[PDB]
Amino acid sequence: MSVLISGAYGYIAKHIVRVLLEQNYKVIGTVRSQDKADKLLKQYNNPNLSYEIVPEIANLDAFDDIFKKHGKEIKYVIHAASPVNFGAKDLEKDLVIPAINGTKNMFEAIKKYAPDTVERVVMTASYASIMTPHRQNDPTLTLDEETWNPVTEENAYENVKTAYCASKTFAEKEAWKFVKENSDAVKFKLTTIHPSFVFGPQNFDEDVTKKLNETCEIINGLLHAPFDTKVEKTHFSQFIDVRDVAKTHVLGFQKDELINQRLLLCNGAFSQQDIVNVFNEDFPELKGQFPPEDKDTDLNKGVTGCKIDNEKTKKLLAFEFTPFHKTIHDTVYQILHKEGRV
Ligand SMILES: NC(=O)c1ccc[n+]([C@@H]2O[C@H](COP(=O)([O-])OP(=O)(O)OC[C@H]3O[C@@H](n4cnc5c(N)ncnc54)[C@H](OP(=O)(O)O)[C@@H]3O)[C@@H](O)[C@H]2O)c1
Repeated sequence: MSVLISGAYGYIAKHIVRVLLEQNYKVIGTVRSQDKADKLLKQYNNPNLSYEIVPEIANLDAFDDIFKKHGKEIKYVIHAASPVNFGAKDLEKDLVIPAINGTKNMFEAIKKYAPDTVERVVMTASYASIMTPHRQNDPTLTLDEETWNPVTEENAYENVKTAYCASKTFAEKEAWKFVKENSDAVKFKLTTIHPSFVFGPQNFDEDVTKKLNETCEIINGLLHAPFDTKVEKTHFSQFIDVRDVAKTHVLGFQKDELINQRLLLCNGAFSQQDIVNVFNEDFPELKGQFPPEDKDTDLNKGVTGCKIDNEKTKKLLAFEFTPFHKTIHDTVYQILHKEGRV
């Protein structure tokens, strides 16, 4: 009854671990270095948490050692290890190759040393593998759990955005491809999770550094921005609270009803200005120390870009997602409070 979570130092994966432990599960995280396999254990301070070193997921057979060792004992797997880099220079090396090869390694590992044992896999695909990047501002497009990013190998490296989305997309295709080809040879049942822009507070207060993980850095940067910086008030994308994501991943391997599902996690359209208004609304005493409040935003006009039909998702999961106002507030409070401003 053990749970392997890959990429366990991750913003999201650290909430997943929190939840796994809350429910008294034996967790095996994977991390890049020993440096980090130490930092985490001290934070969690839990006898059920163990770690295995996987420095590079793209490398040959990257997960085979974990399954020689802990082979008999891993029943559920949460593959959450994929690169997230918005400034990546080597697009194939930095994004696509690890996304794909990391996933083939994880899966081919489960084929080789634990075909019969591993009951469930929960993969962290993305809103990126469902949306059409360049058509986010097109309200005639509706996205649901059967929608795919039509990006092809040939036009995927247009820029860094189209690259990291393609990476999530192609990795996913490989997963499903795998499942269909080997459904007779391996027992596990795949479930993929598709979060949009994940915001929310860092699982540990100490992890509030000068520069956060990629998506929360959006908020962090804005909060420390000089007063008269230009803030984009046009619609940007969808969000979903990290806490909602965590819960969802664990449910992923628990509930029978979530087998073979693509779970689409959005809960609100937002702009940069819409985030900045939460600064000014919830912490009025700090007016002047970040950009100002402006209501005329695409959100308040009623402009939300493309439509999200995630009703099947919401029904299946059962729980209510966290409102934007809460998610931004909690993210912000944690930082300002760590800094001693409130
Ligand atoms: N952030 C979001 O809003 C968002 C939205 C949709 C989906 N996701 C997905 O959620 C998962 C976690 O993302 P995150 O937002 O938590 O970012 P994150 O903090 O970078 O989490 C990713 C973790 O995986 C590790 N990692 C990356 N590449 C690796 C490699 N080649 N080998 C071994 N470990 C590697 C990272 O370690 P290093 O930092 O040491 O590289 C990090 O600890 C990813 O699968 C991502 O695609 C995230």
